[PDB]
Amino acid sequence: HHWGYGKHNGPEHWHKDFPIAKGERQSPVDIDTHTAKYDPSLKPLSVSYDQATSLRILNNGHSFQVTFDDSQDKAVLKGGPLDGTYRLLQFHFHWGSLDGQGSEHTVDKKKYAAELHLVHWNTKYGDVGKAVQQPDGLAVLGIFLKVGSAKPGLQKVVDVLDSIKTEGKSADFTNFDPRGLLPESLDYWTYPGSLTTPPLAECVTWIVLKEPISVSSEQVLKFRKLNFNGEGEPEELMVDNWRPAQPLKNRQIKASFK
Ligand SMILES: CC(=O)[C@H]1CC[C@H]2[C@@H]3CC[C@@H]4C[C@H](OS(N)(=O)=O)CC[C@]4(C)[C@H]3CC[C@]12C
Ligand SMILES: [Zn+2]
Repeated sequence: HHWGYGKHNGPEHWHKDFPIAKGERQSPVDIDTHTAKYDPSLKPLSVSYDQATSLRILNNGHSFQVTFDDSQDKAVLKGGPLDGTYRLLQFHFHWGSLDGQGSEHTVDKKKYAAELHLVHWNTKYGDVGKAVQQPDGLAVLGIFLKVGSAKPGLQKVVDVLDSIKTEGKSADFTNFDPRGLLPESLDYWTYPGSLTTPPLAECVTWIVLKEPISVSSEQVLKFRKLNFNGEGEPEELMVDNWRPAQPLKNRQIKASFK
């Protein structure tokens, strides 16, 4: 029906409502590290998050998201494979029922426990609705999560998830600094792809960082207590909200590093 991640509405059904699901530049993909070409012409990623203004945290029935003020150039991505300036709209995660799955991208078929997406849109298109209709409209910065040591910068997020358990719930989430979610290295892979949920628009320049962040078992367990369902409905844990790897087709994954 309305799409989700279950047996009857999950990724293998999405093509019926969104035929671009079987398109030529779908995401995510497996990153085959030995086949990705080092591109010495790729520039360092420019991440400018000092003036970020977070606004709200929301359970959208498919993930939770932290939304930012994107009405000015306060939190922007540029350089790397990008032409121009991309404003941060929101970040969200994909995660598993257990630590051995949850990421959308894979690395030599390895699945991480979770994947963080920082979603940015190209200011030349003026708004994100316009940007998703363009092949260079969005840049999504993808960061893998493994389970081990706690990520201190994630704790303010984990501590409010009890307040947005079910679909539709939101809360004030001001003064959150997304720099606390970044790994040391900005070494990346890049390829042209898509949104990984409906409507699966082929509008994304993917930038996937090589270095995962570590989060604790206690932090990821709080993700797994969220609910896909709305408040009065049968409880269906929000887990395994990831789309599997899609055919690479006529695409090259480029590495910023040797
Ligand atoms: C159709 C439309 O209006 C677009 C504009 C911004 C898009 C959203 C941007 C933020 C994330 C990106 C996300 O893609 S991902 N997982 O590759 O980062 C798909 C869901 C969602 C909510 C997107 C859904 C479709 C949206 C609402
Ligand atoms: Zn995502």
